[PDB]
Amino acid sequence: IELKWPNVPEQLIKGDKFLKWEEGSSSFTEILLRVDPKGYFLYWKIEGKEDSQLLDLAYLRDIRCAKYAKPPKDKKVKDAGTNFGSSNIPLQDKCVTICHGYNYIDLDWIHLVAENSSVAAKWAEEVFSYAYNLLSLNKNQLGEWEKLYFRLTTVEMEKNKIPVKSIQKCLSKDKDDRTRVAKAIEKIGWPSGKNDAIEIKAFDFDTFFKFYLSLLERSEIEGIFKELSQNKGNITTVMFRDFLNDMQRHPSLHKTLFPLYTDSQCDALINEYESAVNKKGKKKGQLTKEGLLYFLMCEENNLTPMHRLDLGANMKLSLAAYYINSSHNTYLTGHQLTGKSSVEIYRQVLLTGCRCLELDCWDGKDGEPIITHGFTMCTEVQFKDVVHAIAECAFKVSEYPVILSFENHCSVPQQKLLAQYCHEAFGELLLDNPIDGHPLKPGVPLPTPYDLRKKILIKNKKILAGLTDEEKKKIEKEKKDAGTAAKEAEAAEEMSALVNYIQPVHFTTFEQAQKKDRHYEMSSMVETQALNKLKDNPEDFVDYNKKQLTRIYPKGTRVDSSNYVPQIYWNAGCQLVALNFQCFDVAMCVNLGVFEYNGCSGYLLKPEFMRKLDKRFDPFTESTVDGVVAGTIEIKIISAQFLSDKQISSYVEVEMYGLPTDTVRKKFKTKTVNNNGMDPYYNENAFVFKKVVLPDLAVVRIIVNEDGGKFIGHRLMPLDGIKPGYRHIPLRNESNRPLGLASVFAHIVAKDYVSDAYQSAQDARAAALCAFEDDPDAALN
Ligand SMILES: [Ca+2]
Repeated sequence: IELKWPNVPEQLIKGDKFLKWEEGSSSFTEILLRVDPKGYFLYWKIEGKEDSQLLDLAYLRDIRCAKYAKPPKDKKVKDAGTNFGSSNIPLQDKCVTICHGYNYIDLDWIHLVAENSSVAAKWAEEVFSYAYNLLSLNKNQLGEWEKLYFRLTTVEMEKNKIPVKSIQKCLSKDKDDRTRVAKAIEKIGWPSGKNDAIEIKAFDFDTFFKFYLSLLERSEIEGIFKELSQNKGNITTVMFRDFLNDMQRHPSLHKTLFPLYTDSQCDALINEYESAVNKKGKKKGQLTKEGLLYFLMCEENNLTPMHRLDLGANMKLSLAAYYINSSHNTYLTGHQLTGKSSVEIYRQVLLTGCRCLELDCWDGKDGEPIITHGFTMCTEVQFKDVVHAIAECAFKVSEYPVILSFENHCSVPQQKLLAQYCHEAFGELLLDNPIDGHPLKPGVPLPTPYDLRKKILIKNKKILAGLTDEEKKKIEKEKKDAGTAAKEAEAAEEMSALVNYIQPVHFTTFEQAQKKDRHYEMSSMVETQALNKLKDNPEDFVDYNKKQLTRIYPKGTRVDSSNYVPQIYWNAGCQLVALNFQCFDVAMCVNLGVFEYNGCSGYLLKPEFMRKLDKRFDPFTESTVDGVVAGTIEIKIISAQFLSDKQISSYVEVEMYGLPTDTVRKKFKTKTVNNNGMDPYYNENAFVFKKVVLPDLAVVRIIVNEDGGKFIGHRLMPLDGIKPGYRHIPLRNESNRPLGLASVFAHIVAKDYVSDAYQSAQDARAAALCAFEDDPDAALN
């Protein structure tokens, strides 16, 4: 597993000097910029003053330097920066721009100037790597608690002392919950007062964990401990092995690829855990209550299967074998018709890992091409600027190929500039000719993502009478739902010559595509088109997608930039299922959580039975698929930790997305706990997903909400490689960045299913598609 934890060099911990300025301002400030040893926060002291400002790197979006940073325009700021550090180097080259945001749409900015270009570059490289470090982004609750510990030990610390009010501000805003913190501190034996500070020397992380035990009443652990220990007192080495090997492990998981824990191994771990927790009383091969609870919070119990999280999938199959992360009308930050168009958005969407972007290209009124949603009140941006942005961020987070979907409406003259600008901005990254071994001829499979790393492919145009009347009308409806994409400019040679493996063609019939046998010909279908084909011949659609690429996009009537649940189209094997990244609904939340895995590359390999040429498959099946083994899943939502700093009322919800017959929404919801943002104890009877026809396509999602139905957090767990047992589940926001301490504690059952044992073809299928709606019972009408 090639993933590593952050490694912050002494230079950054000790810190470097910068000047900080703000846009639309005459003045500035010199600061000492710093990172904590674990690499979780940027922090600096605003001079001769109280405290330290902080940026939580979990929400850092990008840090940039040199040519990609924003230099100051105000005269007297410019002056400062030139004479700051070394006067040799041009100001541009000392500049560092940081953008952050709890979500990637509403951003905040930080502008800085360093002493030379190396410092700039170093912070730029280092900080980024910390923010996008996957292990840090998937750390278990003990990790987040440590994160808090490091905040208090570096940022909040004043003269080697940790103020109590800082410990309070971090954990609560409510008065009673703050007094809970007070009393908890007192139990430990620390100073308890509003105005006290704890000496650093007394403030070790192990006692800071006893603080956790004192603060929260994790009553769950009593019964868990009694289950495993029974009347035998403490959990022996042998008991704990069986616990790890039976309950905490999937019965299907391959014994030799994933070897069982051993007596000797468990001994080592019990020792680690009892050292953190017991010290004075630790015994060789004996695990106490607090030892066990520690484990359940520690990295070894992390729900994330590192093997699936790492970039470990086979990258060496045809492109058509992959689910590819896709964006629709990338340029829009908001509403479809009144919304703003952005250059920045292209950066952000790429930085999430997204691989397929869209560029609606329109003729600009001064000779220079623009991007916008044509004939609407949306704003316009410059095409030249957009492609330079694309090139900048195309391969920061993923080495694997980007596909640019072009809606071309330009004049022949302006199209020559599109082409030229692509060459200018992309230089060597632009794939303007096929590669060896994959000529554009019939029978030849597409290249592999591995073959096409650090390349950018262009999807532009290159240079059915006889129907029934209801078909004609169904087609007219498709065409208008296509919006502006329905009619495009004809291709100019200078543009057509850049297209190769991704040639969009006007899809006709399925039999047509396999007779032509042209793996490089693809089809971009508006959702209305897709649903038609999907309902008519679903199996044929699955087979089509084994060799060729299907892109799917939102119908025009979704003016709010609403999204469909992508599992509808992934079920058919559609690779480029494009979404509106500016809208954080269920669909988008699901998308971002799914594409985290596989080193967050934007690529996920389809399940095997979907790539096998000879095998027929019906995504609308309700009985089991031959070869593929069905499963049962049981989720028992027990409690939550640190949902909020205020005393909220919350409930938890659990949904599943995948095949129609496996998709469940608005069915499972816990009792509501009132007035407790800290340790609400739901204790809900398990939620059973009895028959999961096809787990490899299925994901499960835990959602936590405030009483009024306001979003608090969520977590996504694909069934392919899910870990059962008691697990801590740290919640994430909608952009799939962590909330931090906010977590859920659940018991998971994952195993193989074992049993005891009209309507029109497409009416039945259309009915199945309601499972995906936000209101499955009512939408079924
Ligand atoms: Ca469009």
